[PDB]
Amino acid sequence: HWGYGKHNGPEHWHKDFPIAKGERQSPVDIDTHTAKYDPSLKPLSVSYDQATSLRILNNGHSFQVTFDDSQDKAVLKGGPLDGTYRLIQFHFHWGSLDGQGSEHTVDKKKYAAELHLVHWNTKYGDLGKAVQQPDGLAVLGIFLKVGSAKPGLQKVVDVLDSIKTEGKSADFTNFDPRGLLPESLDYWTYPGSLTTPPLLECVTWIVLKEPISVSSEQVLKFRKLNFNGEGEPEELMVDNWRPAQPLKNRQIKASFK
Ligand SMILES: NS(=O)(=O)c1nnc(-c2ccccc2Cl)s1
Ligand SMILES: [Zn+2]
Repeated sequence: HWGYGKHNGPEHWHKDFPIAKGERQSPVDIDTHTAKYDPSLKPLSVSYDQATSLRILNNGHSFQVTFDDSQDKAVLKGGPLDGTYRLIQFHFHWGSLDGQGSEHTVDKKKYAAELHLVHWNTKYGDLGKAVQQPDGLAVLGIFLKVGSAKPGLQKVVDVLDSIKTEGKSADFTNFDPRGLLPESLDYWTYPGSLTTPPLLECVTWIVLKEPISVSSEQVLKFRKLNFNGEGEPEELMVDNWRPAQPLKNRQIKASFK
């Protein structure tokens, strides 16, 4: 029932998911001046060399690329994290125009889109168990701005026409997510939540300072996807982002000066 429209969007979510008004909700505005540099923070460790992508899927709210998470093949650790987190999927949030689309904001600035690489803490055995724990997930967030193309994103955008509508999926093997990372792994981090229902407060957010650049043609292909299923009135999948939520009792830490 939930979505991003006037009658079922983010302002409505608390009715089915009361935690929407909780104490550690995401996304948030990252005030860069107030975020404190924490010299105790370690470099992020991103080990994606053995990543195995499986399928790409339009789930009615975004599109996602899903990985084999049955072994430690693609893992996140270090940074603010204790232990090892397995990559299960990545997806995007984007706007109807280039001046909006990201979920997190930086000094109130919105990016055209935001990439989320979702990982779960292996000590909990599976994603379903992990989301019920305050340190169950680590989501790596990467901003997208419009300019030069990102060659590593092209194999993704070229297949989107085959998953136009809700519930469509396709084989998507041998995709290398290293091709979506910016040069620097400098990051902000804070305790937060899933940004879609069920909005569980299970996420250590790690948001990279450096955005990746994608081309207008690449983002344009995102905007041709549909929220609706095949045979329903066509509603473009655009503006599938939750706005910034109250920071409340939280400190955002920076890994860099
Ligand atoms: N946008 S996000 O990465 O915070 C995210 N929000 N919800 C996610 C989710 C929802 C339902 C089941 C499993 C997952 Cl991983 S992932
Ligand atoms: Zn997301």
